[PDB]
Amino acid sequence: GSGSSSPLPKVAHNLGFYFSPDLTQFAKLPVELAPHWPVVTTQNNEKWPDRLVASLRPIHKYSRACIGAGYMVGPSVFLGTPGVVSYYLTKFVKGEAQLLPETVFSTGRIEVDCREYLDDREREVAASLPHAFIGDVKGCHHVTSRYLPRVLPKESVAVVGVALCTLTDVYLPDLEAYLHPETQSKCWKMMLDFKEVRLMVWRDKTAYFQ
Amino acid sequence: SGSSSPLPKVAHNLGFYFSPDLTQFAKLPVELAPHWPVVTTQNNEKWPDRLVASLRPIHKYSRACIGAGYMVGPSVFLGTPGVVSYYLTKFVKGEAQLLPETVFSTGRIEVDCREYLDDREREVAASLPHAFIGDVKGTTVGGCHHVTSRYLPRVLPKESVAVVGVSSPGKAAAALCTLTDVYLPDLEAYLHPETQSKCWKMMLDFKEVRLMVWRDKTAYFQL
Ligand SMILES: [Cl-]
Repeated sequence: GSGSSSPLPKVAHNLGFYFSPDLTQFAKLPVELAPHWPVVTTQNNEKWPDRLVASLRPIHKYSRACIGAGYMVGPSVFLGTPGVVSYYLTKFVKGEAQLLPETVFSTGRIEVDCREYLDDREREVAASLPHAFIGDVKGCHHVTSRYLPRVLPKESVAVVGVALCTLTDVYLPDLEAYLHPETQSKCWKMMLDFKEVRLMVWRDKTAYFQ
Repeated sequence: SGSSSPLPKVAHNLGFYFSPDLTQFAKLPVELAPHWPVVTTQNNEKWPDRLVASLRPIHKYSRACIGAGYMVGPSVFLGTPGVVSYYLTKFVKGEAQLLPETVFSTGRIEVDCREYLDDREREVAASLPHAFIGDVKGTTVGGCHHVTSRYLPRVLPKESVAVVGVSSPGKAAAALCTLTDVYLPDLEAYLHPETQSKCWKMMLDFKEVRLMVWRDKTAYFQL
């Protein structure tokens, strides 16, 4: 085939997949060894009983649509498009597909140094929550933060979903429900790129990942 | 009987507290009504800032308040889904204003009626049991966000969005949780988001609120 969209490495790493016979963003594995080790791949090869398959279309009932996720096609990073499936993930363990958990996704903006809003809806959420992810601590920045300098030394930045700061590019409308407190200050447990993270939201709508 | 009138909170949310005639509001001398915003059932042109409650429309900008709790004299009555409880017409500086769209509280909090208004509401409650019925996980009670929910205390604040502690005696608690008595089918259109969570902006009793929905899990209002 011509190739498929595929996860940013963090997504597969957080699911416990590090090697690939075919995907350049992961550690190379000889294809001869893929039958005997878990691999992330775009080839739904039944000879590889432990595999995380990324595909353009579903391949099984348990295929997970990864919507608005950053992704890669060959060497190139693409930004998530809100409401559009970036890729499907199907996890096989000993030949059997497994139900994957729900999660929100990083958008790929960090990887390509994009500081722009994905759409007007995101812009409006930011405007309504001016103390969410702008380095306020009682720091954590969204890629769209008004206080992020143009030149960030990458070496010293901690990425949320895995320091100088912590950095996130989550589509803000996926977090909006969390960012207005029901009653009190709250520390949410949530899944981002299949990794458990903590989102701290103070009564004054100051918010950051821990 | 006579003219139905809003629950106090509806008028308060529009900036009206004084009334020359309505007992549920702060009494104002009629001679001062030309100088204060007044909620009233009298469409008196001498009171240029006034919120007129009427049984029938009085202007093109009269807003039908459908299914809202209401008062006639000192008695509070439940709203009936799909039936107009009263009309509201807001005048600022003598000119009728367009009122925005809103959902309405049903009067259940004020009379302490904790029953479903009909089978349709019961059914909506059952479609999101965490949100509207409530449940217990360990020492934590989740999702008691309606006047019909479990684990509620005996005194509920008379508010559009009430804040309350909830208890499963000897088992679980939650210190603060928001609660309304809105007719749950009014929210149906907001309860099936494509996304795993969504924040809707809307009005409840003319107060700007947000409805947070988590797909197939929970929903609650926030001020
Ligand atoms: Cl909840």
